[PDB]
Amino acid sequence: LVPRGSHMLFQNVSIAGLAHIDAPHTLTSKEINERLQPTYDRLGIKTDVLGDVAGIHARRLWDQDVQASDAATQAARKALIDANIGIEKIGLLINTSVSRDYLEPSTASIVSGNLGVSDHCMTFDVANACLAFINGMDIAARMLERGEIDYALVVDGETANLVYEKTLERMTSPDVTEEEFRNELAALTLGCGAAAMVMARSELVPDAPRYKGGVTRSATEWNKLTRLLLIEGIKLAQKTFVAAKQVLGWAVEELDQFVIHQVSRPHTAAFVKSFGIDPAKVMTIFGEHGNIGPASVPIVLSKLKELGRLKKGDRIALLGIGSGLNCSMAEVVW
Amino acid sequence: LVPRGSHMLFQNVSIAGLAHIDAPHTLTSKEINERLQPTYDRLGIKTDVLGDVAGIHARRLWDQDVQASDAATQAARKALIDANIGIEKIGLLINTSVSRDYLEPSTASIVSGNLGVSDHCMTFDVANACLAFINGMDIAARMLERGEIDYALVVDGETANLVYEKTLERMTSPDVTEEEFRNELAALTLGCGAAAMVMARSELVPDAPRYKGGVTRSATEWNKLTRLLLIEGIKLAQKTFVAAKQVLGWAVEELDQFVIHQVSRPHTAAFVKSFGIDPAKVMTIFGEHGNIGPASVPIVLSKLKELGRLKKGDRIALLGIGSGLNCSMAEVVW
Ligand SMILES: C/C=C/C/C=C/CCC(=O)[C@@H](O)CC(N)=O
Ligand SMILES: C/C=C/C/C=C/CCC(=O)[C@@H](O)CC(N)=O
Ligand SMILES: [Mn+2]
Ligand SMILES: [Mn+2]
Ligand SMILES: [Mn+2]
Ligand SMILES: [Mn+2]
Ligand SMILES: [Xe]
Ligand SMILES: [Xe]
Ligand SMILES: [Xe]
Ligand SMILES: [Xe]
Repeated sequence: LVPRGSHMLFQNVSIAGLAHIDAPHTLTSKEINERLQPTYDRLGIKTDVLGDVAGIHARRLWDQDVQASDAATQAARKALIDANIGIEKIGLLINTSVSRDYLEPSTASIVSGNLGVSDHCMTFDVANACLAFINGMDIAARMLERGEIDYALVVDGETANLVYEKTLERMTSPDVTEEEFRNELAALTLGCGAAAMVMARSELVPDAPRYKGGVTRSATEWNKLTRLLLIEGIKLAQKTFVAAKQVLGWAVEELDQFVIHQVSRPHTAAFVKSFGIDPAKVMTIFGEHGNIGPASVPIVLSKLKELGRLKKGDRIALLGIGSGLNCSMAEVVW
Repeated sequence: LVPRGSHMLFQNVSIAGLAHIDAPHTLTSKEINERLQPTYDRLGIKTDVLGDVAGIHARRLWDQDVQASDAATQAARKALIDANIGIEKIGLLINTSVSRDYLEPSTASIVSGNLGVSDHCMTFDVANACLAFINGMDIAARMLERGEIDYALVVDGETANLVYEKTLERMTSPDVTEEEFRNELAALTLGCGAAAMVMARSELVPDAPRYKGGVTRSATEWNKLTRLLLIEGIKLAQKTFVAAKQVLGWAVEELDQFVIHQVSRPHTAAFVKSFGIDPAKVMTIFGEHGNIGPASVPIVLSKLKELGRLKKGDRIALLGIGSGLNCSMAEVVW
């Protein structure tokens, strides 16, 4: 009768498989600047905003015209192998990427068709900026927990190639301001990549990592969004951390890893300081891969696994602040 | 221990409120043709494809530059009034429209900000072509059923104005084929409008309509998709109807209303004939409103309510065939 935080946690949802794809083509910030230099000089800016402001030394791009669905498909094939199961076991496939093939059909239906899902497989896309992979995990988790399905795929492929092309062109244009130039530099922190996760009812995969679920808080009053964005973002994260304490029983020091979506080096710096987090428990790929949007979290989790910096029983925080503003925080126990 | 179809149905999820918005501006197919006539003649086509092929006499457009989020917001305000509850009760807001304000943030976060949702309110978009409102209902239903929330908004605003403008321009172009002209005529069956639904835990709204849930089947092998589309669509719907029999206990004759997404008059005709459905139990707005995409189903349900052609105990089938291909069928008991 009496509600407790732990009541809303999932008891029988696990991570059966997990994979990521690193996009092959390394584009250094060194090169981008060589191309921007006549516009840096021309604008009188001695600031390497990319290398030691945003703190990005390189990002990965695709080598060819890879569609979001292609990248998600490749990651999904890898995750199925990791889980050691055939596509026929999948009852749900959710796509969570920002990158999108078409207006319709859903990117999820395209990935599903590529993989050869059965006619029982439910598919749809979830869109929520940088937090959507966590949303997709949670949505799949509720179907698993309820027993509507036994296995689910959550996939996310991101391509920034066209953005980089369109963006590099507008910033080397003659009639471009220092405002625009700055307003567009942000696109140049984005990276390509993909990730997929197979989730399953725990009894089908004894001893697999457990997904407990998590909490979300929002500040949609700020959906219009600068230092203001960092300040409101941190304030939202503070209140989300209170919710996490109330549901997950989180204390910053009892967590073993923080898998955090990253916007820039100084953003992550401000967050880590605000919460008193030990920076050693925060793996970062932003410096060499840039911001891979909603794929960032599972890619980092996947890299931790393969490295392999994870041990059974480890408490792993998954979190991010997304446009909205929204903030989500969820726990995996390895 | 032993699974039964009825087990996966929701027992404590109801529809607390429901509203629709009719877009104000009537554009008759008469007018569109007056503008297309020099291209009909020029192409030697005596075929009024719109009026007595697709069977659309008129569709509604917006009078001004209405964004999806604006239309969804207006419908949501109306649904809250219908449910007699303040926005502060809402723990989840899902947007399901095809029309989309920006790449980010989600359209849902924009609507939420407009309405003034509390910081506890979770938001995200679901994208799945014409079936997404049903997906959003189901996603909200699982959170309600589980007790994670007490009230949810599912909203959907559609705007076709720009499509109609871009489309009318390409079909009155000199160098346009009869193929292209036909390949684009389809955009001219789309209409504008909006709908929103407040869902709630049944005990909070005794005697409100009950949402039971439903089933989905897919044929993602056909995600590339003509008479072929109709044939595969009907075949998919046949198998989805078997699933509905197995879960919902559906027999065509025991249903009181069929709320069906509509692509065109001959499409709906073929469907109704294939299933032996009494056409009198199928309200249609396509002739005067066109195809409002994923908003079509809740708009028709909302019009049935206000008319009011619904009585307590009525078994109401919600269904559609969407790009993917996917097909979903769910039941509401009024
Ligand atoms: C630590 C403070 C964070 C400020 C918030 C920035 C928004 C981040 C982005 O714009 C993208 O990286 C992802 C997103 N918005 O969902
Ligand atoms: C009855 C047979 C239906 C054929 C399927 C057509 C696809 C319909 C559409 O293209 C849109 O109206 C909605 C959608 N695809 O989700
Ligand atoms: Mn290369
Ligand atoms: Mn373990
Ligand atoms: Mn008008
Ligand atoms: Mn009743
Ligand atoms: Xe895993
Ligand atoms: Xe945290
Ligand atoms: Xe209702
Ligand atoms: Xe049906």
